[PDB]
Amino acid sequence: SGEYPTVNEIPVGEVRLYQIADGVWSHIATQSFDGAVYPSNGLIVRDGDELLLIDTAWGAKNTAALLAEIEKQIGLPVTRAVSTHFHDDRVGGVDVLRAAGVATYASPSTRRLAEAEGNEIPTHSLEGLSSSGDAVRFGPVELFYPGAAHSTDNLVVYVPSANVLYGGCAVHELSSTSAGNVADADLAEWPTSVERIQKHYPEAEVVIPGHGLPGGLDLLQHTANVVKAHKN
Ligand SMILES: C[C@@H](c1cccc2c(-c3ccc(CS(C)(=O)=O)c(F)c3)c(C(=O)O)[nH]c12)N1C(=O)CN(CCCCN)C1=O
Ligand SMILES: [Zn+2]
Ligand SMILES: [Zn+2]
Repeated sequence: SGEYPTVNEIPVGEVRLYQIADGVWSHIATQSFDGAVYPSNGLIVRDGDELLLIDTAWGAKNTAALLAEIEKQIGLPVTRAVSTHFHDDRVGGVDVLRAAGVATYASPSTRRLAEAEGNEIPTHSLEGLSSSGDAVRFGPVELFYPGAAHSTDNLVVYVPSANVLYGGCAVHELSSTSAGNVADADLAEWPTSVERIQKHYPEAEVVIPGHGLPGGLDLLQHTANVVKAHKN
């Protein structure tokens, strides 16, 4: 009823949307992995009379439900999707998207990692993102490669019309004490990568993590802190 959705308020097998700004929504879904349940976020950005999707809803059925929720709530066609790293919470559902006619994109790094992992593989490669600090435009967003963090391939997404920074899994929510699933992380580089985000997007007004509640710029420093404490 207006609060940011959580696993306790999303019915089984469903997806919820949350309005972030004019023409900007997050999507929230839940999934189980290794016998625990987790929420995860993605982004939807209006692109004229079409939509740009950032990240799947973590699974084929969740991603089908995401498409249905978008049709119900927004009613504009999703024409393109970008996955911000190779893990299943970002690419699981790309096959659903592709069969629905959505053009799916990721960096070449992400596409290689997804293929090697046995995860679903976005169709189109996003060049111009291979060095830390690189940025490219993609419809109504800027894509930015901050360096290795949660994963070596993680991208961040900025919506300049609204000053919305979608950090993806390189950014944690404020209530976190721990640094999430670090299996593929670079804990030593992660703070440097966060510093690059802070320097590039100093006017961000909303910061959205890959999992959990959006907030402000504090999520960036908080993430650096939790990562350093984990490494320690
Ligand atoms: C699919 C993905 C994955 C699964 C389960 C949980 C998470 C989490 C995660 C987020 C927040 C918290 C709460 S908190 C801040 O308080 O800790 C948490 F507890 C875990 C993250 C994330 O941090 O973004 N991602 C996860 N994922 C990986 O990321 C690495 N991996 C292993 C490789 C599998 C290859 N097929 C995996 O399955
Ligand atoms: Zn991940
Ligand atoms: Zn994640």
